[PDB]
Amino acid sequence: PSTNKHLKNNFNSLHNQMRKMPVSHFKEALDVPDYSGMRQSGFFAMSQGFQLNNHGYDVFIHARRESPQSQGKFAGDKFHISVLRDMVPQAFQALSGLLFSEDSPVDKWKVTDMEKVVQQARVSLGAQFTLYIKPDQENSQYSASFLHKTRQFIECLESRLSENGVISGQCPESDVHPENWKYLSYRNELRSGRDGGEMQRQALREEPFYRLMTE
Repeated sequence: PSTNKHLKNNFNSLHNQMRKMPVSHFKEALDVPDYSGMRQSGFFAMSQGFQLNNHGYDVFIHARRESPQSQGKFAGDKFHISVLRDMVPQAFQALSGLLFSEDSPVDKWKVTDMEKVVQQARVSLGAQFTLYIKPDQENSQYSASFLHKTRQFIECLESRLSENGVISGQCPESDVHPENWKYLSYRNELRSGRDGGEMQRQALREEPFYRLMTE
């Protein structure tokens, strides 16, 4: 059973299992680079077990856990965080403790390097952070506990940004999000494109992963 099919077949059950779990705690990493430090990554740097680099092919600074915590194969689920462009450094500082946390469910993420930007309004005026999520089990299926941890993490990011006074940016038309998410948005890259549209958004709202994160 594919990752997506497994979620679809067990939706209500997973949904009910998640509802009984306790608050997820994320120990915040203190010795972490600030936005400027991230840009200093170059060809290689390490921090809190995350390999860092910003050497060149794209407009982002990359972060990947050396010892991954999710053993399944990537199934396309990813999030974006949109804030005012000039607030990216502040937003990064507000979220670094969580992004580098030894308890974070995100093994891989990226943030736009504002100095490398050309005319990519999509990831500069919005969607400046990208979070990759992958099934935790070796069999590539999501466990209810991991889904809960992931939803709790995303809600933690939302709380942290609001608590720091960050203002939302331009949400990518390729993504979908409930009214209560002011900065976060979602899309599955295996079943959607970076080019938004009402058709795509209506299709994304039925993704079982998205439904488990919002309903």
